[PDB]
Amino acid sequence: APWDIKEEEHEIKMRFDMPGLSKEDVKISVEDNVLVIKGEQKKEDSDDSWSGRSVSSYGTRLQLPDNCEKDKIKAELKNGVLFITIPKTKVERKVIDVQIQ
Amino acid sequence: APWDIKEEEHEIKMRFDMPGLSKEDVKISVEDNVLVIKGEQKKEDSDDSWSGRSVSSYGTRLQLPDNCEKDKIKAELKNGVLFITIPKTKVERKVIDVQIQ
Amino acid sequence: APWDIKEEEHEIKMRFDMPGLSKEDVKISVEDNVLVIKGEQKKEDSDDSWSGRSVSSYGTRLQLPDNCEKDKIKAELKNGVLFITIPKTKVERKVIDVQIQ
Amino acid sequence: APWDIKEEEHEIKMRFDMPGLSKEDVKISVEDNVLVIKGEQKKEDSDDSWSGRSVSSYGTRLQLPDNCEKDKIKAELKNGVLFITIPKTKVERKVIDVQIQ
Amino acid sequence: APWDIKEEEHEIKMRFDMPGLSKEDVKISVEDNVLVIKGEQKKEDSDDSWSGRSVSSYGTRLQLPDNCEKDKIKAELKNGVLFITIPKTKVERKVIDVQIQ
Amino acid sequence: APWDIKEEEHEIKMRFDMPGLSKEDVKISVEDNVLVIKGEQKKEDSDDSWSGRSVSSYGTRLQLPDNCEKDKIKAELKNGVLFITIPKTKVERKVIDVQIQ
Amino acid sequence: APWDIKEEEHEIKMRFDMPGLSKEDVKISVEDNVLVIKGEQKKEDSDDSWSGRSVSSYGTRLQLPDNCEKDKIKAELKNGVLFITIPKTKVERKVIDVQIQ
Amino acid sequence: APWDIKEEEHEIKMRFDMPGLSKEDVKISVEDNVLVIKGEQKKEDSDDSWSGRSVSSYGTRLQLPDNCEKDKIKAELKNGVLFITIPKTKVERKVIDVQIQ
Amino acid sequence: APWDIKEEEHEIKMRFDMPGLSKEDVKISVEDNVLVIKGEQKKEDSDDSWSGRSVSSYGTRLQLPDNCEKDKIKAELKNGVLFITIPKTKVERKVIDVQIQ
Amino acid sequence: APWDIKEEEHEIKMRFDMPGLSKEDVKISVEDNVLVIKGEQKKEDSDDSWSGRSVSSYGTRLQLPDNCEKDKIKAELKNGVLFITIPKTKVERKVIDVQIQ
Amino acid sequence: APWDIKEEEHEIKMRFDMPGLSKEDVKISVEDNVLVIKGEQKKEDSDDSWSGRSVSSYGTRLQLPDNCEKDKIKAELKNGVLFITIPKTKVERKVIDVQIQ
Amino acid sequence: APWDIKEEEHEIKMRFDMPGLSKEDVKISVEDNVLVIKGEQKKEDSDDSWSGRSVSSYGTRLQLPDNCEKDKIKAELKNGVLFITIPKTKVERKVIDVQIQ
Repeated sequence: APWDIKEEEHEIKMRFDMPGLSKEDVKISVEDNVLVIKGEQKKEDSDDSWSGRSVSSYGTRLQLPDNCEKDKIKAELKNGVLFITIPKTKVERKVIDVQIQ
Repeated sequence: APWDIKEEEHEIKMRFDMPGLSKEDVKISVEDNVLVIKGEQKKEDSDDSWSGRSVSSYGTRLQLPDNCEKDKIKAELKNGVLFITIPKTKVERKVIDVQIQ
Repeated sequence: APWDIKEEEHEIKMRFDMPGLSKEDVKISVEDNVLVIKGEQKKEDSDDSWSGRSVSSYGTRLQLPDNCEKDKIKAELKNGVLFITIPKTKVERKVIDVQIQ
Repeated sequence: APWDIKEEEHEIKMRFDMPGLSKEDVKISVEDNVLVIKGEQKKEDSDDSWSGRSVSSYGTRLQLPDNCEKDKIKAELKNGVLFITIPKTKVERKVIDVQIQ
Repeated sequence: APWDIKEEEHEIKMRFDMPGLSKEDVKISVEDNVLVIKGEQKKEDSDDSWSGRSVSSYGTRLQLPDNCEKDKIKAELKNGVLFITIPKTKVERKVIDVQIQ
Repeated sequence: APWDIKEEEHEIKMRFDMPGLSKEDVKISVEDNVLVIKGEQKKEDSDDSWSGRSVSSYGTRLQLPDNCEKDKIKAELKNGVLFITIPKTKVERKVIDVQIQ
Repeated sequence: APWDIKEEEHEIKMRFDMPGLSKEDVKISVEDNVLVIKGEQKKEDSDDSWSGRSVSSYGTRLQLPDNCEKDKIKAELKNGVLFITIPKTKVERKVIDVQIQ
Repeated sequence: APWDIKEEEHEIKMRFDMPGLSKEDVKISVEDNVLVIKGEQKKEDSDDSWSGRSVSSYGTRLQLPDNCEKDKIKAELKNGVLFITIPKTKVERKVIDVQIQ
Repeated sequence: APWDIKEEEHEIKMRFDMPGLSKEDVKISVEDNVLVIKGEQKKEDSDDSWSGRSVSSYGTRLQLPDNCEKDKIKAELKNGVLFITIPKTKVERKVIDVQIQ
Repeated sequence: APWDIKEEEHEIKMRFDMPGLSKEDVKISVEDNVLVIKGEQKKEDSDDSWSGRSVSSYGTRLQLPDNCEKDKIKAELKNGVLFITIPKTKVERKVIDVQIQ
Repeated sequence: APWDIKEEEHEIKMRFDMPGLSKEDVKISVEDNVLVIKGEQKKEDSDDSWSGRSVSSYGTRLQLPDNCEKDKIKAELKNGVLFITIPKTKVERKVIDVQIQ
Repeated sequence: APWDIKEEEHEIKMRFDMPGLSKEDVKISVEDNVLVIKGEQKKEDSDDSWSGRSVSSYGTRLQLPDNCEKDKIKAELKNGVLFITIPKTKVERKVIDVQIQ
C-alpha cells in the first residue's frame, strides 16, 4: 500500500515509502501553512552497471488546517519508508446547532 | 431532483431531502466559516419488521464566502425535505477595470 | 434505497418514497386485478421563488396474483414515504410431484 | 494552443485568445485577491448576414497568492489575443528543514 | 465556432480564424479550379520569452464548382479572422424531370 | 519502476522492491532449476496503531536456463529493495546455419 | 418512421409499411385474444434480373386487452403501407381511490 | 450446450443437466398452470475432503399455455441430465384471416 | 434492405424505397453529369389524426462516369419503391499493360 | 462450477463434468509426462428426434511435475462427472536459503 | 511497412508488396486518367499439399492529377515487391496571391 | 495470411514471409532443442531515396518436442517467403487407458 495520511488520536500523520532512497536525498520545506517534500534520485553516486535503474518524481504538497507549528514537527526514514508526525490544532471553540422548528 | 444550492436575490440557500428522516435525526454544526450537516438513520426506533430499510450517509460540508453570521441562520424540515436559509455578505466595496490601451 | 416490494409473512407490501409530495397529490386506482398509483407535482400551490423545483413522473403499475380484494387494502404516507399493504391470496390447494422413475 | 498561465522570472502572467473579440467587449474586475475576466459577444453591432456567427462564454476566475496589487497591473489585446501581466509577491521570508535524525 | 463555408444569396464564402496571425503570414494560391490557403507561424519575429507559443498547420484545400474566376475574388483579415468572398457560377441552363408514368 | 530481470554482461540478475519489508521477513528456496522467493508481512510485530497497514503477496517463481549453480548465488536487501545475482551458464558449444541454396 | 401503435379516440390502431409487398403476400391470423401478421417475400414471381432483391421477416405479434372482437376488424394496404383498425373495449365499470387518511 | 426447451411434434419438452446431482436432490412442483423445479446441493452427505465442491442454484420457472395436465407428465434423470416431457394442448379451434380489400 | 446501386450487364441502376410516398411527392433533376433526387413529405394532404406521422429527408446525389445521356433515362415507383435505370457509357477504347521486365 | 485441479494432501487431482457423456465416449492417453483426455459426442447412437442436441470439444492437456507414474493412476465417471486421481512426486530433497548478510 | 505513395523530386511513385506473387499473376490497366492494379492468386499451379495457403484481394485504384501519360510509365516486381514509376505533370503556369489590404 | 506452423503427415513445418528480405539477411540458430530465426533489415545496401522504407523485428523462437535432429533440417526462401521443414519424432512407444470401473 502506497501511503497513509490521517488525523490520529492527537496529531496529524503522513507516511509514504520509496525504494533505494536513503537518508541522503530527502528534503522538506515549510511555509506559513504549506509543507512540501522533495525527494530525488541520487542513484548516480555508486555506479550504474545496470538497466533497471529507478528514477521518478517524489516531491509533493501539503496544507495544514492551522499554520504549521514548526518546533515539534518530527519525521523519520527507515527501510525506504518516510513518515512525518506533526501537531494537531485547537479547532472548535464555539458552535451553534439546528433551530429547524 | 436531489438538491438546490444558490445565492437568491438577497441571501444564500440550500435545500435537500431525505425519505423517512423526521425532525429527530437532524443536526448541524457551525465553525468560523464552515457549516456541516449530520443526518443519520433512526430507522431503528419503531421496529424493523421489514426488508427494504433505508440506511445511508447524510452529513455534508459547506463553506460560506464570509464567516457565517450565526444569529439569523434559519432552517426547516417538512415532508422529508431540509432547507437552510443564511444571510448573504457585503462584498464589492472597491474594484478596478481594464486599461488595455 | 428507492423501494421495496415483497410478500411478507402473511400479505403483499409495497413501499416507495417521494420528496415534497404531501397527503394531497396522492391517488391510486384499482381494477379487476390491476393496481395503479398516480402521484403528481402540486409544487405550484405555495410559490416558486426558486430554481431547483422538482418535477417528475410517479404513477406506476401493479398486478396481484389473484384479483385484488378491495376492502382491507390499506396504505399510508409519512415523511415523504408511501406504502401499501394488501391481502395475500390462498394459492396451493393441490399439487403433484416427480415420478422420474 | 488555447492559453498560458505561469510565474515568469519576476511576475505572474496569463494569456488567452478569442476570435472576433476586439478592444470593445473586454472587461475585468478585481477583488481583495480575486481577478475575474468578462468577455462577451458584441457580434451583433455590424450585421449578421451570416450563419456561422460565433457566440460563447469568456469570463473566467483567478486568485493570486497574495492580495492583488492593483496599480502596476497591465494587460493588452491584439489580433484576438488577450494577456495580463501582474506583479509577483514576496513569499519565503523564513523556513525550516528536516531533522529526520 | 471554428469556420463557416457556404453559398450565400449570390456568391461563395469561406471564413476561418487564427489567433496571433496578423496581416503578414497569410498567403493563398489559385489553380484552374483549386484554391489553397497557406498560413504559417511568424511567432518568431518579436521574441519568445514565453512557454505557450502557439504553432500549428493552417494551409487548406478548396475546389470551386466552376473554374475560379480570378479578378473579383476578395478576402480580408481582422482580429485574427480570415474570410474569402468569391463569385458564384451560372449553373442550371437546362433540366429534365420525372416521367414515372 | 517495479522490477528488472535481465542477463547482464556476465550473469543473470533480478531486482525488485518492497516498502516496510526489512531483513527479517525475507526467504528464498532453490530446486533442481527452480528459484522461488517468499516475502511476507511482519507488519504485526511493532504495533498497528494505524489504518493504512500494507499487506500483500510477495513470493514469486523463477527458472534458470541451466540447473541453478548454488554456491556463488548472492542477494541483498537495502532501502526496501531486493536483488539477486546468479551465475550465467555456458550455452552455445555447437551450432549449424542456413543451407537455403 | 417505421410504425405507429396506439389507442385512438375510440379504437386501437396499428400501422406499418413494407416496400415491394403488394396486396398478395399479406396474411393475418386471429386467436382468442392474439393477433399475428404474416407478410413474406413474393419477390420471386416476376424475375430476379437483379442484385438488391429485398428479403426479410415481417410477421409479428399482438395482444388485445379484451378478447379481439372479430367482425368489425378492418385493415388495408396502400403504397407499401399496411394498417389495421380494431374496436376498443369497455373497461372501467368500477373503481376505488385513496383513503390515505 | 446447457438446455433445450421446445414443442416437439406432439408435446412440450424441457431438458437440462447438472453435474453431481443424482436421483436424490431433485424435486418439482406444479400449480394451476405453473411448473417449478427445485434442485439443490446434497454435496455434503459423502464427505468434503475437497476444494472444488460445486454449489449453485437450480430451481427455475415454467408456464404452460393451457393449465398443466398432471397425470401423463413424465420426467427422468440420467448421467446428470434431467428432462421433462409434458402433454401438448388443443389450441386453434377457430380462426379468421385478412380482409384487406 | 435499404438500397441497391450497381452496373448491371448493360447499364447503371439505382433502387431505393420509401413508405407512404406515392407518385406525387417524387422529383428528380439532372445536370451536365449530376443526378439528384428530391422526395419530400406530402403526408399533410389527407389528414393527420395520428401520432406516428413519418417525416424525413429523401433527396440524394449521384454522378455518372460520362455525362448523363438524357433521353432513354427511365424510372418508376411501385409499392413505395423507387428505381432508376440509366444508360451505360462506352469506356475502354485503348489500354496499355505492364512492361515490368 | 466447471472444474477443480489441485494438489491434495497427498496426491494430484483433477475433476470436470459433462452432461450426456456416459461411460462410453471417454478416453485418455498418457506420455512420458503428458496426460491428455479425449471425450467426444456419442449423442448419435440413440436417436436425434430433437433440436438442442449438445456437441462440443472435450479433450484437454495436462503435464505432471515428474513423469507420470502409471500403475496407481485412477479415475471415475458418475452423474456426468469425471475425476482423475494420480500420485504425487517426491520433490525437495535439498535446498539452500538466503545469505543476504 | 505496407506501401508508399508519393510525389518524388520529379515524378509520382507507388510501391507495395505481396508474398508468393511472382512475375505471372500481375496485371494493370490504364484509362483516360485512372490506373488500376489487378494481382490475384496463382497459388494453385504448383500444388496445395498445405494448410496456410494465402489468398486475398490485390487490385486497387489510382487517379493521376493530369491524364496519365502512357509511354514512359515503368514498373517492376522483385522479392514479392511491386513498384510503379510514372511521370509528373506540369501544373502551376499561373497564380494570384492575397490582397487582404 | 501471416504464417503456418503444423505437424504435417510425417514431419514438422513452419512457414512465414517477409517483403524485401532476400537470400542475404536470413540466419537461423539451433540449440539442444531450441530453434531461433534471425532476419534483419539490409534495406540500407542499395540506396534509400525513399520514405516508406520498411524496418521491423523478425527473429523468433521455437522448441521441438524431441531434441532437434540437425542433419536433414531443410528450409528455403522464395518471393519473400521463408519455410522450414524438420523431422518429426518417434513418440508413443507405450500407453495405458481408463480403468474407471
